[PDB]
This record gives sequence, structure tokens and C-alpha cells, in this order.
Amino acid sequence: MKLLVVYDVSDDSKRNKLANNLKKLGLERIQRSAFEGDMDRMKDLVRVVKLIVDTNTDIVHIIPLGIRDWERRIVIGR
Amino acid sequence: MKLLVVYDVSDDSKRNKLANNLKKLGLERIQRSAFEGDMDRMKDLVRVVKLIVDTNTDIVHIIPLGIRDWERRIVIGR
Ligand SMILES: [Cl-]
Ligand SMILES: [Cl-]
Ligand code: NA
Ligand code: NA
Repeated sequence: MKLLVVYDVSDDSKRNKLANNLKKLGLERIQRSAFEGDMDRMKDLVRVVKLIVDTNTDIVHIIPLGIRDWERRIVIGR
Repeated sequence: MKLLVVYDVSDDSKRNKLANNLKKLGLERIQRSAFEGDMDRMKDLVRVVKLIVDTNTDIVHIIPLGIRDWERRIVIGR
């Protein structure tokens, strides 16, 4: 069981508070605004995201996926 | 069968060429740098992304997921 957190956070400063907190909960950065990690927590994840981002302005997707779907992703670039 | 395309494209101009092309192939924008769509195409999707982005610099994830995993996402914010 995996999950992805993908975010669109307007305030520069809120964006890296969130990045910092996602690392702390053990997720790993895969791109500038996306992290992945293993199923562990959930309720804390949502609370963290809600407390940090501007909910009228920002968008965060927290998406479950199976391990085999993540494994079969295609990654283009660096 | 769904997929997500999540991107981290440095050049402003390449980013919306990609956004424009992802809409054309029928994907739908869900956030500033993420689109979702249904399984249809695949080989064309990868070719499009590779031709548009700078592959030494940019990162794009093309991620398959089951319909029920997408349905059970949590979306925070606007
Ligand atoms: Cl990766
Ligand atoms: Cl959505
Ligand atoms: Na990104
Ligand atoms: Na985004």
C-alpha cells in the first residue's frame, strides 16, 4: 500500500513548511511538489496538510495506490 | 483504469505547452502540475511528454492507478 501527496501551494513559505513536514512523517520527495511513502498515520497526514496550506487557495491530493501500480510508473527526466 | 501525470517543468513556456497537450489527449487538469485521465494512447503520451520537456532538467511521473484508488483520494482545498 502506497500513497502520493501532490500539492499546489501558492505561498513559497507554506510550500516548504509542507515539504519539511511530509519528510518528517517519512514520505520521500519524488518531484518539486510530490512525495510518496508507505501506508503506516493517515489522520495525522490530513491534519498536517490542512494546518499548513491555505484551504481557500491551495490544492493537495492524497492518493492511495497499490505497490504494483507505483512500481509500474514511467518516470521521464532527471 | 486511470492515470496521473504529475510534472516538474522548469521552463514556464514548456510547462504550458505540456498542459495544453495533455488536455488535447483528453486528460483533465486536477492541480497546477497534475492531470488525470482514463486509459485509452500510452505510447503517444510518453512521446508527447518526452518531446516537450527538457529531459536533463524536468521530471514527469506517469502513474497508473485503479479507478477505486482514484475515487478514494482525499482532496484538500479549492
Ligand atoms: Cl520516482
Ligand atoms: Cl480532483
Ligand atoms: Na511537481
Ligand atoms: Na501541483
